[PDB]
Amino acid sequence: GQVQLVQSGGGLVQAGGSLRLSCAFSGRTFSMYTMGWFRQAPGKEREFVAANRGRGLSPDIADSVNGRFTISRDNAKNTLYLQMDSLKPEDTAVYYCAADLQYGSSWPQRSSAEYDYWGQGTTVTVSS
Repeated sequence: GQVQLVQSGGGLVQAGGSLRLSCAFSGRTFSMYTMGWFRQAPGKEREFVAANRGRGLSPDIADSVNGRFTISRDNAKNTLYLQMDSLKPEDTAVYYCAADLQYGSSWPQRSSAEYDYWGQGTTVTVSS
């Protein structure tokens, strides 16, 4: 078995608006993966945003987006979402989803070097 993550969504959006990003999972046993979102703004390093390890467990959300961004997974469609509300220009970045096999890893998991599969990235720009 392989894992493949396919991202959809993204665009140019005005501050205070709202977007939802999608990350489709392809492979076996969605539920054995921690799923996460990372972002990389121009110039800076990859930054942790949010992660989810399964339906009935609390997410791990970065301080910078707590109260604005929410993460959820759809088990029916094997899809990870990132709902971005109250967008700010500082949210401008390329957004990546990633998967971490839970066996042999740990929770919470904010280190990008510990994730094992990555989506292709989604560009989100927030204008004033």
